[PDB]
Amino acid sequence: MEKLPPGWEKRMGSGKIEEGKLVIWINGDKGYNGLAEVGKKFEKDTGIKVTVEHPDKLEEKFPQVAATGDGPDIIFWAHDRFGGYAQSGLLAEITPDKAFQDKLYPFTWDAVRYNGKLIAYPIAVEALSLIYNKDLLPNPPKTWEEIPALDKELKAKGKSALMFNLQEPYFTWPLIAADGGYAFKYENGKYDIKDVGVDNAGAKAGLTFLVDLIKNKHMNADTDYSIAEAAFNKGETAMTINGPWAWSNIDTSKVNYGVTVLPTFKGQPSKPFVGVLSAGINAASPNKELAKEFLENYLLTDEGLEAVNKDKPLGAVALKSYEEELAKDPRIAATMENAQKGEIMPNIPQMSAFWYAVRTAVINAASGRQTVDEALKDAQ
Ligand SMILES: OC[C@H]1O[C@H](O[C@H]2[C@H](O)[C@@H](O)[C@@H](O)O[C@@H]2CO)[C@H](O)[C@@H](O)[C@@H]1O
Repeated sequence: MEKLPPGWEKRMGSGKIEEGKLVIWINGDKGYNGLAEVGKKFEKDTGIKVTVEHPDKLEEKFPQVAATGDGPDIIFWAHDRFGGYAQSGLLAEITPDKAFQDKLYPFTWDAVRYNGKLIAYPIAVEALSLIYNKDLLPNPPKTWEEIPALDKELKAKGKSALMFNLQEPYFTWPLIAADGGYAFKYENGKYDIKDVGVDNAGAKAGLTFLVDLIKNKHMNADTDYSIAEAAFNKGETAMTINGPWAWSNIDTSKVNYGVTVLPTFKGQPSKPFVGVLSAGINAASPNKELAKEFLENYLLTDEGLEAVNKDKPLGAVALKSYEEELAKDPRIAATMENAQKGEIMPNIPQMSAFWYAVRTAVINAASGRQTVDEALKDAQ
């Protein structure tokens, strides 16, 4: 027998993030190449190489991988996941000086506050819009209710009315919330985790309309991000539902498209969840100063955001100076019109489970594995 030797816990350990460089995680639907260009700028000014990666399921991996040799110095995701990360102590506190704070809309900072700390930098405000083919559909529908009839008409030309991703609850949430579905009730400065609205009559009606759309063969339960994107970008479906990031690929397809208000349901506006794309610094990073310099002086500038935006559009950006130029874009006006009708996502730790529950519920209802009532009861 011997005592455990020095550094044993490091031999049995998961490693350490490398000092002297920057590793960034951002989702694969975002402008990671443009972000790498920013990285390149940072490198030639500082010598510090910036590596940008878009792993799959990064928002799920981060809490297991954060404090390991594979953890990134900087993580990008919509602000909803960050409260969970903060509670898990995964996030370094963010300390921008006053002059820097003033450069971003104050309400974007609020989106990245958890328990009276700033736990990330806000980048851009995101929301879904109805994206339509102006040649197939010069006047897109104002109501969800008229979509089945519109589909039948388009099927006579070997076309369809609507395809969008049915594997992520994010995309059908605007329908679910329209007549009163909600995640967590907000009452007096606080989210009440005991008051969940995925099971009420608004949610049910919304999800039922989706299920009927599928049953009546206006939509297919198996449609995902890729299938719906190809279909719209090839001119096979008249409308899709997506965010600003999706606009680059449509530009390339030379489909003649518009971005407009989502259709109403039961006379009520569709209420898409609003996400603020945010950048957090890893608590286990030994490069926190570099990360701060990168985010504040390279990314969050007119030149930095543009580089990313040109790769894949960001939405309404948190940086005032550059947003004034993006605000003129009709697609951004539409984006903001849809966001305004919806609601910002909660950032509470319970979001992650909420999302998984709602994801499961939609997939099961659409597949017929469960009725709407059974699925949403399970979720609640
Ligand atoms: O579907 C659940 C999912 O919704 C949101 O994810 C969005 C994200 O906000 C967008 O930036 C874009 O990448 O599409 C995603 C949906 O596929 C939540 O932010 C995410 O936490 C949640 O799991």
